[PDB]
Amino acid sequence: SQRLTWNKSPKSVLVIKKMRDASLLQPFKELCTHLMEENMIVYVEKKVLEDPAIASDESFGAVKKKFCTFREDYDDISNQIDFIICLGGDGTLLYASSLFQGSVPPVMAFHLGSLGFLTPFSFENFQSQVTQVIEGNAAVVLRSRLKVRVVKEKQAMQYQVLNEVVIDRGPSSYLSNVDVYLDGHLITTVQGDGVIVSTPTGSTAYAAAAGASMIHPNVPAIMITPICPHSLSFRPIVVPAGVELKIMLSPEARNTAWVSFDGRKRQEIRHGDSISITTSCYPLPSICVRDPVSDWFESLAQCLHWNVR
Amino acid sequence: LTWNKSPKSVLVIKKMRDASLLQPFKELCTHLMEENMIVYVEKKVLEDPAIASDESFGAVKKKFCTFREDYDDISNQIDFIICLGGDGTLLYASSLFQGSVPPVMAFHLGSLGFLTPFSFENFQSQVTQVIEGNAAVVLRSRLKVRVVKQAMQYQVLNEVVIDRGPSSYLSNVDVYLDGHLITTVQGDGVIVSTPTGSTAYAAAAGASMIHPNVPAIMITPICPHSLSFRPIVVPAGVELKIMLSPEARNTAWVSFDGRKRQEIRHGDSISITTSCYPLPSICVRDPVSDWFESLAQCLHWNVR
Amino acid sequence: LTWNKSPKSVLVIKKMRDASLLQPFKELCTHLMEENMIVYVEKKVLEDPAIASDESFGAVKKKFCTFREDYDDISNQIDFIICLGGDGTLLYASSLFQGSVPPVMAFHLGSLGFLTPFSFENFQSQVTQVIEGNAAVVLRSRLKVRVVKEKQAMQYQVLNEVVIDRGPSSYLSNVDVYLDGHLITTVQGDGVIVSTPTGSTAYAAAAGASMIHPNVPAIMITPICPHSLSFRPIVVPAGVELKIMLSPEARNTAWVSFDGRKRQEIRHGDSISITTSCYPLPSICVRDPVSDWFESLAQCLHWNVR
Amino acid sequence: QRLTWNKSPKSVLVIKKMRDASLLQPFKELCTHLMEENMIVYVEKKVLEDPAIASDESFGAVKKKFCTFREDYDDISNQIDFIICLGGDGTLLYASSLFQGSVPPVMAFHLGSLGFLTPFSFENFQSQVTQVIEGNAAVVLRSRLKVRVVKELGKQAMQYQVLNEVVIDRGPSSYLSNVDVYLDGHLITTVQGDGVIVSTPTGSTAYAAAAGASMIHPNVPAIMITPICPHSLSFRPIVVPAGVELKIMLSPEARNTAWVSFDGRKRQEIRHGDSISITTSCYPLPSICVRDPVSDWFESLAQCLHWNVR
Repeated sequence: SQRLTWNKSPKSVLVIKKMRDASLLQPFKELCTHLMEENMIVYVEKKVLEDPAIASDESFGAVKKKFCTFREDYDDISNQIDFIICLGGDGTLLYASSLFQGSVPPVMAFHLGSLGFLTPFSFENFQSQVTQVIEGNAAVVLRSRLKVRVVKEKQAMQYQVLNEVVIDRGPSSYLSNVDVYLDGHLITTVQGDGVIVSTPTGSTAYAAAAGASMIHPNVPAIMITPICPHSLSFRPIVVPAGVELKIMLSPEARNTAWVSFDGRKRQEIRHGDSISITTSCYPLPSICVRDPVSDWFESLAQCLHWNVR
Repeated sequence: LTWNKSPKSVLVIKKMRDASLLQPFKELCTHLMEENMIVYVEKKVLEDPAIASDESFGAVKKKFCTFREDYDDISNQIDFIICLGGDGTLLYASSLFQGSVPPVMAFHLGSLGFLTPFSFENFQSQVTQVIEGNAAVVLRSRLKVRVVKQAMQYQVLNEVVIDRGPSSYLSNVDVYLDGHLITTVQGDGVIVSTPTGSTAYAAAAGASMIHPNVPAIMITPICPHSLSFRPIVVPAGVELKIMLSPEARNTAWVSFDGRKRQEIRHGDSISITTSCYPLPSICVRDPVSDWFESLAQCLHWNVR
Repeated sequence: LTWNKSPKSVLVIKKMRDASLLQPFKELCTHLMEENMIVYVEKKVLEDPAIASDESFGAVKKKFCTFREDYDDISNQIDFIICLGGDGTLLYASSLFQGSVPPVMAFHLGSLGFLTPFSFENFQSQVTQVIEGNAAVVLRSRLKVRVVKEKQAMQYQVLNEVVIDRGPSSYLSNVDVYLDGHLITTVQGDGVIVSTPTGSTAYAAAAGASMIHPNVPAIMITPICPHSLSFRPIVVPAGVELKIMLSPEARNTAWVSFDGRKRQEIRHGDSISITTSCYPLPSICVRDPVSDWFESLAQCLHWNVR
Repeated sequence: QRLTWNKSPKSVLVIKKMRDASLLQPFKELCTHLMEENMIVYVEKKVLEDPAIASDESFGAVKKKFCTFREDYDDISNQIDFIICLGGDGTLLYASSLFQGSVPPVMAFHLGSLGFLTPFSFENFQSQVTQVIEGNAAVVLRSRLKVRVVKELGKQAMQYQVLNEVVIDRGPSSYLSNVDVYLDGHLITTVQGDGVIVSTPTGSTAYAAAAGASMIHPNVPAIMITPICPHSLSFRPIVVPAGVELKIMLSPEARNTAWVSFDGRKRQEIRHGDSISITTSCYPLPSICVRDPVSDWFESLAQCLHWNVR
């Protein structure tokens, strides 16, 4: 229930859209046509700036020539972007979260096909909504993110995920057998298809398919959900956000495991490797249409079919 | 997290009408009155035909300042509470204190339970350690429930359950969250629980185990008519309002912690929030380890 | 499977309470009379003031043969049952016939329902087809339940399920379940449900049971809010004989309901013996058992709908 | 159902996993007892080829008195009359895979965990074997699934008979799977998610149990369909009559292939145009039980699976 307050009037907006999608080509230009008409800097990923349809078109004008390239080189500074506009499904928002590994500017996501969960706004009558979110204030949800450190026995890698982290099997057929520690204490041993460590944002994601309870994104917590546990008594856990999970292979594990962050960058976990999961200090602010509760329940009713008569 | 020092004031709560608790209680009192403590007991406790008739314990029973639930002076005059028995005793102790709750140190004599982490064996050392003020504390949040039909206010530790009660023919109940109709429950009923109640009755309805340090409120349907009514978790700061559906024919029944079951008819509403007076429960070693040990031993969670 | 030889007499059942069923009932009775059929009705609907107080019916109302519940053994008296209303009407019809049940065709006026496949629109063609023996039937198995007190016995027959719970009392139930004299388990919690595959989509579904096609010979045991996390609904062969009784350590009674009608108390020494009845209900399907069952799953309880 | 021998059994087959070492002594003791009981003992060629079984001076006589079990010609000539399995349920699955036709009665022994398909305990095995030789021992006719894969490249068709289940999943790739599931030519649904499991009642306590299915007694004639992590909250496991003919095939709008596994082996890819036909095999596996089908099933359910323990 936090209103979007600007210390200074926003002037630079980063626009992110799913590539290799013709249906998104026409709206995107229009959005930029409005943003240039509003006298604002527009940042576009150079990957799609070179697309033949985007470049070789009559829509060049003063928009394409003024498409400032996004600072994809290293990280530059996140203060160069005031807020982010996403076109497409929740995958676009996940990609935007992956792009910004530090402080994330407020994100205003638009949906063109299904409503989804991370895309509350609708592209119809987008001019009024954009003007309201720029001049006036809008409700935002500070969706927490998971900070993950993978240690190979010692190479270290760091990621930040928004939906979940899935530790499962890969090409192997034997059910995975891993050990989960919480604050240095061996909380449990997961035997079966795998385990999911998710944020409340990811509660309605793939974690929901495994039987986890739907959690409002304003609840500070971390969900542990087993994918097809071997035991009947394994019930999903909800633990405080301040804890530090550590997932390892059991000392008697015959084979390896595979870890995926938001469905991408799937990498193998062997003996001596560890996955440390905490709550990140850089949550993603997602701009809501009316209010967090109403938007969340509307998405539950539409994206899922939660409690339909 | 950690607890401060301990002055000389102890309230002892035990399950009434249970012979097996007679021997430990007095023994505990024998240790409490031994060094510096003042033992408070209920009026009914002194009315037991066996506690008072004990000639050996009669000398100790003289210094048995009776606990009267009169006003806030009782709360200010008690430093911490010792409970003997199952989780029902701790629920009773929570019901006694509708305001600020002194820290609760619960012992178990039979099953381990979730709210009774301590074991009565070698209790002297544990009590002395608690007196020294070196014990972990879990601030279990409680629900403030207002029933409007005349208004009544209740403090709930485990959960509130709305169901058919003595009647039958399951009805329709509308759930309002911050004034917005979010859903309509159809089935055996609904459970609005706190994280401490996650392992309670709410667990039997398919809810998820939630650590008591998570600020949240759980809504869990008891046998919902639809197949997609998955239990939900909402922020602690919200204000639930529960009313009978305007098209409902028969009434419903609401129970707080399994006691004081009362009927809800048309025009009656139930307002549920997060109480600002949480119950502090003393931990054996630490919140996480104690919670997982209780989860493994009581519910046999992930035993295989 | 299919069947033939269903001419002549037909029984009609509808919701006893007055509702919008009056006009469809009158139209159906008129059409059946026009087809030289014999229409049986229960004495309750004849005494209804709305049905009797109209000049439109006249001879049709005068030709309504009354249906004796148990005075006459209705073996060849009824060769066809037509139900109007929801699944409750079909449950009532099952309750009426404690022995062999004639084939039953059910029409729905509100929700589709699992037990009401036919639609009242264009009912003349459907009734003509079912008269000519050109429809497929599903033999829904039923439970034979005997309640033994402490000497008297009862002989209930159930189509959906039998539910054992805490009833009007508030204390949670602690009961014991035996199969063929061997103690299966102890149910602690809100209660237990013993259901037929027909009742799988009923109240048993709300307790987490699996949807079972009514052509599977089986008996489902499903716990209502079990105290243990590992209690999972089970399916046992139809030939077994369940026996449910209060545990000797129980401090309070339980309550048993048969399709939510006879909420009667079960005390110490009372037993409930459940078997698979040898008198199944021959429901009539529109197209075929599989397609009708999956259509009902899609419509009634929105299932795998995306 | 109880064992009824037209003639007194004389030839038995012993099956054990060729990777463990703790089974050598029980295998030797069982073979010596069977030879002493005037019985013919069959083993697979891999058992004879084992460097440890053959290199035993004490066991040399019975090793030379063995009789190798040819994989072929066993269906035409019903030489095997009684099967004994040593090890976990995987040994019984392997024994089922060996016999693609009529299966002789199977008496499974467990050496570690109790399991589900291994009813007997090796302690006092001599008395149990003597009782099962001629005495009326109750058996359970566990139904099996006949699964044929039609692969369009004039299309090669394979055929398998599974005991536990058949699992269609995303395989060693992809993120989600969309597979259309039919029944008697009528499209049931479109499984969209991690995958689907088509299982027998015997497999109800297998992998299918981990996916949320319901425990089914192996005497119930049925086929279970259980979704592995369905994308919809409303997908609930189905139980369909054993006489149906399931047809699973990739959706015409699918982009990536799927993978099918039969009892965790022979994991093969399913592409566009390929179909999987699943029916009841009509060649059930008779598993010999210790006391009684219901009692043994509930004992295994309580011990191995910790079902409703308080």
